[PDB]
Amino acid sequence: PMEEEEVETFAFQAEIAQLMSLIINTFYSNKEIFLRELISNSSDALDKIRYESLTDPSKLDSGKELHINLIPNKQDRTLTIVDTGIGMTKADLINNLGTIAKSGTKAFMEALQAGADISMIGQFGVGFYSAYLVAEKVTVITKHNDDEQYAWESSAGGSFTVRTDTGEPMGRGTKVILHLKEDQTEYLEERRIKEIVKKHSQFIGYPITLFVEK
Ligand SMILES: C[C@@H]1C[C@H]2O[C@@H]2/C=C\C=C\C(=O)Cc2c(Cl)c(O)cc(O)c2C(=O)O1
Repeated sequence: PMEEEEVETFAFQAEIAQLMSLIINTFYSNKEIFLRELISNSSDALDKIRYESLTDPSKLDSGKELHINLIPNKQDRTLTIVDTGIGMTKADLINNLGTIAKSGTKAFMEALQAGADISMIGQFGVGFYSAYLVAEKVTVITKHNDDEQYAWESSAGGSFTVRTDTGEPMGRGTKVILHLKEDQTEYLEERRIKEIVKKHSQFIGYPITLFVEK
């Protein structure tokens, strides 16, 4: 028999949609910083579970290992960044990834148009959206101790979907799946990934592991 699944489609907040259009429809050099930004977000999420767990070690019942895995797949043309940080409840997810104005959007767009390097994006708290420098679609899978596992996705166009996830369960954390644009396949190459992690993400305080396909 036919199966059913519930999907929730949301509109990006207006300024977030404009920031996405700017990122997507305009050339920036130095696109490589997308990875620094996502690793930074993972490192922060790992910090939040680590410190919470000091007071309450049962918060690590869903996994003690606090790390980041990078998983390129040339067949799928995806680069996946997995963390075991605090994760997001559904409400956290819709709050952090698009429905709520972010304090730094306006300010960041005026800087970028004014000629700022895209590299400045992390400082304005909208670093996630640098994913769209290199990805035509982003999927974000998340699991928080207080909620079920959810899948977020967007190909921009002003909207994103949320659903309960029917893929692999994770114990806790967030997985960002970048569906790369056809001209951005260098970010699936192990040499390039290592180069950019060395250059931008050296002082991250959790182990990071690159899985190379043989
Ligand atoms: C909300 C939680 C915890 C916050 O500390 C992280 C800081 C910024 C995160 C912003 C996001 O939008 C969600 C997020 C992204 Cl994008 C990511 O790439 C990796 C992650 O682990 C999280 C996450 O789960 O973030």
